[PDB]
Amino acid sequence: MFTGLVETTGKILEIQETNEGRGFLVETKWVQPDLKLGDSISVNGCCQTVTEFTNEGSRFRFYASFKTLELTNFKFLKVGEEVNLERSALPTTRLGGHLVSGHVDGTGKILSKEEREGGAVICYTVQNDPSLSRYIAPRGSITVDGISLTVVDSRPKEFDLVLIPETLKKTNAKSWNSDTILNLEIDLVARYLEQLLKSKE
Amino acid sequence: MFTGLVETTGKILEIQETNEGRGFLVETKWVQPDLKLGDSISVNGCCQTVTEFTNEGSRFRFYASFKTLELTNFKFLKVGEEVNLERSALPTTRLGGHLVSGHVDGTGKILSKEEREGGAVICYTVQNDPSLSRYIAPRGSITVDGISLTVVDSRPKEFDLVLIPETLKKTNAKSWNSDTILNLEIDLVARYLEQLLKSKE
Amino acid sequence: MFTGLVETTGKILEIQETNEGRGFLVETKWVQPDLKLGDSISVNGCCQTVTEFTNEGSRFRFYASFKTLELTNFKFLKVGEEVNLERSALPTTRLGGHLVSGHVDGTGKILSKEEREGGAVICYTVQNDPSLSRYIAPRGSITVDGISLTVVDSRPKEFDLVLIPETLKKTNAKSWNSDTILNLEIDLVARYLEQLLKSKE
Repeated sequence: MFTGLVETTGKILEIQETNEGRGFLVETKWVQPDLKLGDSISVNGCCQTVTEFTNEGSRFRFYASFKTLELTNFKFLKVGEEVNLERSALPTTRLGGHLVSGHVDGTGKILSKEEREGGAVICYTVQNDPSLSRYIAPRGSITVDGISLTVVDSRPKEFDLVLIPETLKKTNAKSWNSDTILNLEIDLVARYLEQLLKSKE
Repeated sequence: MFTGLVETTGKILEIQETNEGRGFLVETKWVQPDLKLGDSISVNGCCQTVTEFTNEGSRFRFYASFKTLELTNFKFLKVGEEVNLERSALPTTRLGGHLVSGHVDGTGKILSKEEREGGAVICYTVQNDPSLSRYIAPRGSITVDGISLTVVDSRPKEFDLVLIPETLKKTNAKSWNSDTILNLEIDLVARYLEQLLKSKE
Repeated sequence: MFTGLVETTGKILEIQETNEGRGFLVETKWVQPDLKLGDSISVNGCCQTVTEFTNEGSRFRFYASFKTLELTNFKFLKVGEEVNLERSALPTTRLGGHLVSGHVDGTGKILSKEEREGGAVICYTVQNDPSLSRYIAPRGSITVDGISLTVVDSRPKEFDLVLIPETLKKTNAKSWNSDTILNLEIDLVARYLEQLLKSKE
């Protein structure tokens, strides 16, 4: 369970191919580093489980199945690459952010960029499998490389985003260009709503 | 209040039957054992209250009402069963599962088992009361014997699961077979959403 | 925060009218008092701050605004009334109820009591402003006079509760009858979910 509000980023240091997937070592500076062997982390919007930590979390390793490699943008991660981090949410009477599973529903490539109001707002357009189009509502939410964002408009086969760079500098969004590929988690809320309707007949 | 993230398991040592229902003695190794008389614990997804503890919880007793016997799989617990444990969350508890009440909604029988990728994923199908079908969204969450899980697909009156072996070995799931009954808690989120719609129309 | 798990109760000893509201003196013996000038406390589900303490904690005073008098059942408190107490959580407090702000949303009148299965379950029905109906989901949570409880069934007018006598003896619920006024804190979760929905409209 996550809010899709990225705490910080980390640098991929190391990658071991193995007979059942890829083995990532990552470095970062957490606020109040609490990492425990086992606890969950949304790496670019993708929940991964901690198999080791090397400095009460300052470094930590996780392991991605061949499947998580085909499901997500993880296939393309290179040593050194900056990555979005969010630990599972804590109990708090102040609930903020969105409802984020950290379960990638497929991927999307950047089609267009634009800088309206002279670099106050960045206008991305992103390709989506049309099976997802149903879950992607204008003025609705979505979680892109683990960054919770509001869809501005959606078409079949694409949708539009706008960002304040008060997100772009504090995340991996800095290095979004060309088509450089994004993990998409559609709004769970939508999935649940849809299910309540189906079950009425 | 729980996150459906199993801390450890414990061995049922002993079973009484009394004016306060059948009486379970359990042994386990907690990290930082904090057990107080009256604290809550989700025993295979079922909140139970501590009536006694030794060595601050290394062993502890609780009592299940004849009602919680009718509500849950507790009738089928045998001495020496390993069972799934989770203490109520702390303010410093990563909510690595989702929102879990520890209030069993219903039970479910395993219909099918299957070992894809040579036994690297176990593929369960599980029967549910159709009252619940509407709360069980594909790619949505659910709490099975207190284990927070993502539903893979759902039908009216059944749903599909897949387990990474790390989950199977770390929980009671290893011993899930045809004759197993499972405690089912549907996502609170769904129940709340449903209520906002009923009253918003 | 709080978890809507009542530690103990106290007896109102004294009530001073003041230029600001009513001034309550309360007594109790609770385990390991670290009660400090300033700490927060949910008095029948209502966060109040301690302005004084006597005899190493045994007694403590707090002050309720005319607003908290109109908002809550505090208007009805008489000298010698038993009151539900819960200290704000520490990092080592187990959250045995749910997520509780201690910020009263409304009050509710008891309509019906009933003692089914020979007095082993008490069946309360409670009137709520229909403003709240949408937050009150069957099999959902709620905080009634600071007691965390699961709603059994809910209508737009009313909702149903069921209680163990163990709860009634250990809280102020003993003194719930037809026409008792109760402090209602609806589940935050619902309020937050409602916000995710409204943003998609």
